[PDB]
Amino acid sequence: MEKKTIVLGVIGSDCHAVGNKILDHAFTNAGFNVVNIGVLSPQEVFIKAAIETKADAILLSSLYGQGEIDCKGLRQKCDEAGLEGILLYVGGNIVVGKQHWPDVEKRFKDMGYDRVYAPGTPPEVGIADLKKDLNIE
Repeated sequence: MEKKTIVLGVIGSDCHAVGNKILDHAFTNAGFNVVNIGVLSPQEVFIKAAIETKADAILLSSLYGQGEIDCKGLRQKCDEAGLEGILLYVGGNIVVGKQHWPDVEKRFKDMGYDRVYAPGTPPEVGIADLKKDLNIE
């Protein structure tokens, strides 16, 4: 028996000396096995980093980086991995707006798992959401 094993790649948030809505009730205020792995690097190196980050959740809170984010980048890895419990989520970003229309990301959303949560999403963004796609893994 164990808790979940979620991660968020690239750069998410850490309300320590930032102050956000991430540790509201859950994310890590729950007690999950959360890792916050750094920026985008080689997907073959993120594959090795997936051995460790064999996290059923990997919300790559990407601020525009890697092959169409870690969508074409790491989800292609996820595909040629096994896409077992590994749900690929996205987030972060800056100037969005066109993140509630793109039938392309939303293509890979219903086509995989690649959902996205950027500032505008609930106070427990891709948290209760990575849990959605974990409950729809």
